[PDB]
Amino acid sequence: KVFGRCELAAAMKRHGLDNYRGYSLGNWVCAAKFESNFNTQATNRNTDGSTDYGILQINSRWWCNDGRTPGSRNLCNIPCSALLSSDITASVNCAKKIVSDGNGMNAWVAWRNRCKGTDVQAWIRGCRL
Ligand SMILES: CC(=O)N[C@@H]1[C@@H](O)[C@H](O)[C@@H](CO)O[C@@H]1O
Repeated sequence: KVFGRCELAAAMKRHGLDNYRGYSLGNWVCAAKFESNFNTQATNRNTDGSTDYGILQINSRWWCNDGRTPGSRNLCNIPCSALLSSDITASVNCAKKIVSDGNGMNAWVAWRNRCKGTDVQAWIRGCRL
């Protein structure tokens, strides 16, 4: 799919993300524009060979099943391609957990620099929720 600004982000609050586990509502949609640019089908492999998947940019190395990453933990227990499709109804049970890791956003790279020290509510702003 291709999501709009106010249209790609109303479903997180549909998936337990409002102020979930220490992270506030303004702190989320920013990074989505920073990892696959509001696009779910944007997947990319890394120099490190762990293919990242989805708008989320998750590597096949630590989190999912692609078969080209051996010794991969695959803790999420879901085929990597189980996210990218138009319905992401389940894609978040893993991200909802990737934070309890005690690293939280430590996994995501874009935010820590592009959304860190930012005006996060400036992203959640103008939209009715
Ligand atoms: C630049 C890029 O996409 N790198 C990814 C990052 O998105 C992801 O959070 C990380 C998890 O360990 O795998 C890679 O570092």
